[PDB]
Amino acid sequence: EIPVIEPLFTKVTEDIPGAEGPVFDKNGDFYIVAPEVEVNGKPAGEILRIDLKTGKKTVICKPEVNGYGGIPAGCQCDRDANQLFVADMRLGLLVVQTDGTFEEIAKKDSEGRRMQGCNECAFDYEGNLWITAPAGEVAPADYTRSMQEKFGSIYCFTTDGQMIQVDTAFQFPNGIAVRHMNDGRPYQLIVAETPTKKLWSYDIKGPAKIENKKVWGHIPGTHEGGADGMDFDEDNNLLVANWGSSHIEVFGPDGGQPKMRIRCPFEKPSNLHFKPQTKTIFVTEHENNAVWKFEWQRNGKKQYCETLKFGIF
Ligand SMILES: [Ca+2]
Ligand SMILES: [Ca+2]
Repeated sequence: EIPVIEPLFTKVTEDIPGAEGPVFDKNGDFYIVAPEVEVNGKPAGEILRIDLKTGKKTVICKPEVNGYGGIPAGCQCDRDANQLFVADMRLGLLVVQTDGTFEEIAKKDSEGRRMQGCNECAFDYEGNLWITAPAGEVAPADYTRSMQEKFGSIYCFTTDGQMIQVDTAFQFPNGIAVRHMNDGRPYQLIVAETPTKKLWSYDIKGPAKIENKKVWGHIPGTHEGGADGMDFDEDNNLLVANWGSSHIEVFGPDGGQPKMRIRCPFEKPSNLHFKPQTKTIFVTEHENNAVWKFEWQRNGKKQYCETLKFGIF
């Protein structure tokens, strides 16, 4: 039987519709996105900064392009500039400044196709951004999602600014993570396909170059939902939020079946993020639409924004 641990969870903040994309910037500030905020039945998603002391929220950005509101769902902090890359289910990929100003990255990919709505993104150490796109075409196109049909795609936004679709035909690709070698070279891309209860992997051969698609891991449960967000700890164990299972699964470097499970005091864990240089993990969940934190067994794997461009070692 898979061992299960029940760490102490401390509530940080609440009342954040669809609480997602937890992220820390280069200054140590904490942000979260609220993709499910609606005004008059239309999308009006928000990007928020949270004060870790009081738990008070501040809306820094409410993305909108030509009257079309966004559904921000995933975040990554850049390294060479303190700015956030945000995956939006309606607007695609956005780059957001801490002052609240934002820019739409692309309306079409490298092959001239309309961009699809995105949900999550992950930087590899070379600066390439891997993105999951479970939604259909971005606004003004009618909103649709690949929960039932297989039209979700995977993109790679390269360092030289190219938006390349690297694969498609996924039934709601969601969480994504990059496994790196000890020397820092990116070598494995892990992608969650939510409803199918599978984690897929690819070997990374270079920027926007992936091959050897394989079923990497299996998510437990027959409940509606599945793997949502994920991140690696310093030993390369992959922690995966299993939405609807009340647990966060822990996979070893080689995948397969979970080697441990973390029971949460809520049914819908969605995403998570480690606070830099600590064992503290912040988790967002959709039962109470809140953010919690708990202590893991070790520090998290450094995010791209924590690495040095001009380092020696
Ligand atoms: Ca997600
Ligand atoms: Ca994360």
